[PDB]
Amino acid sequence: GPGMSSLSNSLPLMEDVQGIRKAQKADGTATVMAIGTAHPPHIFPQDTYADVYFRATNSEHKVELKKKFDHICKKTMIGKRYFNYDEEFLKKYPNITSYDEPSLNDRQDICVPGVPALGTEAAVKAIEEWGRPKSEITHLVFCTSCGVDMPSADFQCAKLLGLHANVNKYCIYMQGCYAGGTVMRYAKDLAENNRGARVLVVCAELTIMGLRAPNETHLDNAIGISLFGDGAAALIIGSDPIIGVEKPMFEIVCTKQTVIPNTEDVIHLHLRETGMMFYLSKGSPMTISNNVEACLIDVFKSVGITPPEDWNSLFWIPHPGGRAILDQVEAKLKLRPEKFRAARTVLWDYGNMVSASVGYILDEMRRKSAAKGLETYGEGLEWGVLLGFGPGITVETILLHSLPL
Amino acid sequence: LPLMEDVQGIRKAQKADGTATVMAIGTAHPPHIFPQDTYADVYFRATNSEHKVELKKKFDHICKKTMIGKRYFNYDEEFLKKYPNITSYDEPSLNDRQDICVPGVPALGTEAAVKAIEEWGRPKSEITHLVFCTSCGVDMPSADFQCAKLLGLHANVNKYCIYMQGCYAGGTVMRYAKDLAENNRGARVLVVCAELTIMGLRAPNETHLDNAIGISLFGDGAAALIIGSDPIIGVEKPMFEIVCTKQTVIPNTEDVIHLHLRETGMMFYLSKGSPMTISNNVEACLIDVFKSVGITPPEDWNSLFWIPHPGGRAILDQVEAKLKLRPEKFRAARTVLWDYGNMVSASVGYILDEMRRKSAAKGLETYGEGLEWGVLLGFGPGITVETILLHSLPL
Ligand SMILES: CC(C)(COP(=O)(O)OP(=O)(O)OC[C@H]1O[C@@H](n2cnc3c(N)ncnc32)[C@H](O)[C@@H]1OP(=O)(O)O)[C@@H](O)C(=O)NCCC(=O)NCCS
Ligand SMILES: CC(C)(COP(=O)(O)OP(=O)(O)OC[C@H]1O[C@@H](n2cnc3c(N)ncnc32)[C@H](O)[C@@H]1OP(=O)(O)O)[C@@H](O)C(=O)NCCC(=O)NCCS
Repeated sequence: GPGMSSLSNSLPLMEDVQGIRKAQKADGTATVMAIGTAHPPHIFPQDTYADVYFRATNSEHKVELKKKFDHICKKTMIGKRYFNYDEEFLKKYPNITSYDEPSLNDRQDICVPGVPALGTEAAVKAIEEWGRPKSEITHLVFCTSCGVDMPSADFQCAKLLGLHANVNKYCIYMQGCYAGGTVMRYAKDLAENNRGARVLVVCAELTIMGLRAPNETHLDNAIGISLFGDGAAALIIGSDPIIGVEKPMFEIVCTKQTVIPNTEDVIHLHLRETGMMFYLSKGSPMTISNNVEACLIDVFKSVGITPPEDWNSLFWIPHPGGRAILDQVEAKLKLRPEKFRAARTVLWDYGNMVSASVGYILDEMRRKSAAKGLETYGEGLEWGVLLGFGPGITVETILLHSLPL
Repeated sequence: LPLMEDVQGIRKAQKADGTATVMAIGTAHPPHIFPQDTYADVYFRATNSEHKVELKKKFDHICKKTMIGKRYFNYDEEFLKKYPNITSYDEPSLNDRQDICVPGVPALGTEAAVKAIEEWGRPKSEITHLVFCTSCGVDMPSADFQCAKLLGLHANVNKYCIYMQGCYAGGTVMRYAKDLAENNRGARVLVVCAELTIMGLRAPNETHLDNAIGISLFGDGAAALIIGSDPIIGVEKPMFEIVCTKQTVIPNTEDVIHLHLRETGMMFYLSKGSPMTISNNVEACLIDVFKSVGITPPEDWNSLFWIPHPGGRAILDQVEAKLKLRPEKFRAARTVLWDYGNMVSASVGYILDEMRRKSAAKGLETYGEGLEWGVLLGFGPGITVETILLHSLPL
């Protein structure tokens, strides 16, 4: 345990700066001890998505574009997605279902209170699994690329959960698809540098912020709409787990963010009067794959560990940005076909939930490992990596150590 | 691959020993000077609201009460003529504001960063973390990415983008920097706070008088700091140790200060009771930050040095009165409010810079006005208070 009340960890009686620092910092590695997930109620099957999307956006007359989009939908390897809207809800907003009519205000009115609400649902489940009082949460890391406001989404989530007035909040806005890795990076330093600290990480996304009508000259926008789904993932992270009360699963050993040079125009999103405008180059799977190995070598060398000769020796939580990203990263690292199974299962059942996807995969991995009676939460293996990929191109590389079952 | 018993050894080697310390401060502002005495004339002319005589009389009075002498902006009257939508009240303007703020904020921030890194004296290759802060403009990839790119930092610098945290954000960056520097051996954190207020500029309205109050206060500016634990003797210049950092939300006060990003840009809302909410709850935040580190709060608040966010003259007046402080205690804050206005997240950095510069010039015992302990305070939307406990070092 943290030993907050122990003599060895007590604060100095005199105003000793270094003595305060020694008492204030935690001892061990930041550890994931609970994972909760949530999604909105409306089920959108991928086999009928081309029909639903083209009908809802008054685009069924674009016959050749529909056939092209139906092909893309089959190639996504997504079976279903969840949204906070149905066809009836979209009829109230003809501006959102158009291509470029003014729509930010309406999207903000939905996303500003909606994202913290969805995130709170995942947080309640994470707090329940953890089992300790919500008043003992000292840090809140909220993450979303859907909606911005002052006071921010972290404030709203804290209010809905009824967290202490003195909770240290962090609002990670618009960090896209790498954000699920960014939250682990934040949580690591926050938990490790503060004795007794328990960090609640919340990643929540409502993709209606980027929904619009398909366009022939902006084909990449429709491709993004075939991938993005709504969802929320929440995690409780803390150093020095209390034996018999908390359940330590994954230790966050090293966390580094890397930018791939000369690739700013590969994945970029802009918040305009028409909402979030998405742009994607055909070169994203190959750009990520050609640079992922260098990111892994960096994360291992930064902690003095010799990079494994075989990448199959590790467990993996890669962000399912697209099926081709998963396929090409797998091929470059010479990984066996089942190494990314947890990621492919989540992509199938939930789609690309932006920052929430990796939390869902980490949940799937630990649940399947326990269900099969494996040795550790990380597929029976000791070391692994969580990867976030997004705008920049930016790669978040999170080195994890799994504890035994 | 190492064993289960080796994970703690990795953690021991990875963490820093001492307290996060401010070792360099750099500041920057755009070139266009707008004196406060003539602001009523300039603002009402640029927004074509010269027919609203009764509202101009009220605005001129507010400008005289602000205790701001001048402000700096990235625009002049000629620049504003190219954007009639920004100078109106509710015409669509977000796209144009984003086109200015998205590349402009990291550009201004980089200018301040260059000055901070130059003072620090070590190679830019030694910067391991970047904390960028702004309430003006949002984009993917974010302002942190753009700043790192402009400075030409390493590809693997850990970046933190603090978007839309308002006037308390200058305190938030110190809170972030503390944990980043202290939990990582050899880590050097570059903190950058930059704001371009054109994101909230609009025409005055009688039904929205609180927006006019905001336009009389906000000015453009940037502040940058280098923060790190375990200062290198003879190379680095350690100034302020970040001992304790706490964020507090004052309950039932969400409607006091709130801003919304709409199709018309940033819409500002302010209740007339903001100085009261801040002043009546500030002492409790101070007792809390001292108790958190086991230090008995001083019986006299004049025993500490102060870096309060100059949200407005009345906020400074009421906090001064509640803490029973002598007029010279907020000297650094009042000089910055006068010379630069309210630069949002950048203001506290400017005050900390002014404090250490004047302390060095007067030959005082420490960088914190010759005193040992002090507090940096951020106040903003929520109402949220960022309380940063600092221990200053000798010259
Ligand atoms: C979208 C995806 C699932 C389609 O699978 P696929 O195996 O590449 O399918 P196909 O090769 O049959 O191609 C489908 C059509 O889309 C095109 N396409 C794919 N990505 C495209 C993009 N970003 N922009 C424009 N066209 C694109 C191909 O050019 C092709 O059509 P064409 O023959 O008319 O030239 C796959 O490309 C992918 O996973 N991309 C990564 C997506 C991503 O980047 N996600 C993260 C961004 S936040
Ligand atoms: C704006 C300020 C400098 C004016 O100084 P002041 O000493 O209070 O001036 P006065 O009392 O003479 O008042 C000026 C007029 O503005 C009014 N006023 C002040 N703040 C107001 C607000 N937020 N909304 C509407 N009216 C406001 C008074 O009601 C008064 O007019 P009245 O006679 O019609 O009733 C001062 O109120 C202040 O510093 N407020 C805090 C500013 C702030 O909130 N900053 C944070 C922005 S996030």
